[PDB]
Amino acid sequence: GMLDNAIPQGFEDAVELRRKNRETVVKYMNTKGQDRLRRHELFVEDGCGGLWTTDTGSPIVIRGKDKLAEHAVWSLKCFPDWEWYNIKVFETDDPNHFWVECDGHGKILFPGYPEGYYENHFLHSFELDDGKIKRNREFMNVFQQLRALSIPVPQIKREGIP
Amino acid sequence: GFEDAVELRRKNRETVVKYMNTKGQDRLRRHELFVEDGCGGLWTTDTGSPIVIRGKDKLAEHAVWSLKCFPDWEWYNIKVFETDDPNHFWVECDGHGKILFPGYPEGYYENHFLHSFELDDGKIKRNREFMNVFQQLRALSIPVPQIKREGIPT
Repeated sequence: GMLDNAIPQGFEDAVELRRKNRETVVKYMNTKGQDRLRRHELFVEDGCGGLWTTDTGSPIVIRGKDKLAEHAVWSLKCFPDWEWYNIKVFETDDPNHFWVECDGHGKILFPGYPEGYYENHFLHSFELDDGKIKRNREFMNVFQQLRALSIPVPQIKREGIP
Repeated sequence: GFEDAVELRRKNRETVVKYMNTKGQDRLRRHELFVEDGCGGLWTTDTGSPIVIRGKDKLAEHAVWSLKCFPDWEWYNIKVFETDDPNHFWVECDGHGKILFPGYPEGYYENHFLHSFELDDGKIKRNREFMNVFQQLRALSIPVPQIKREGIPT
């Protein structure tokens, strides 16, 4: 609240590692367009990433820099103009773990589905090792993607909810 | 001073932990952790508009509905993240229990959650839940669409 205006933000441990790690997270979140083809360079060699909120229940994980590089090509194909916005970066008490809350939007071109426009809200988890990403996990609202793919959305009635 | 950040963060963390540990009939009093103007609800919904439960009164009344529809609900595998803001926390966890929604067969519901908490001097201003909506469809015996991601490298 208003009496907290002068309370210092951030953490006093591992400050150089925190700065380094944060710089990488920010760099990742700011990566758009053609720079997406080199985003894998922010990762450790056996780093991984992917989608943690899926239709199967299991994460869809892309493993290792080579596969991350290949995935960037698929990503630029299916989300050609994708951009994150309303980005908020959270440091945590772990200097190697960050969370990012944001929105993201762009054209969606998945083969077998009609072209759409895709809008979603995201939480991103980043785990790092000395300035490089070990793992990035995306969490989003799966019905926003169904919409953008023109897949009918199942509706849940919550009868009696206040 | 950082000592003020530290005490605030510690007090807030205790309230977040108390919330996450609240189960059974204590769910009826979980609203006591909030400011009067406190809010809660679900930010990953079928409409894309959050289900917002505003005010301590409405939070108390929602708890009754919650205990009816999710009678044995427990959070587990709870991972609490402090942030650079002493008043903001994230919690990653799992959650599970029976689901009893009118109009659907009784089911078993498991899901993976992110919780956002914003606090003021040890009291919760806002909780926001984020989860995998498909898991709730599965629990309610609603068929889940399969999204084909042709050519995805993994």
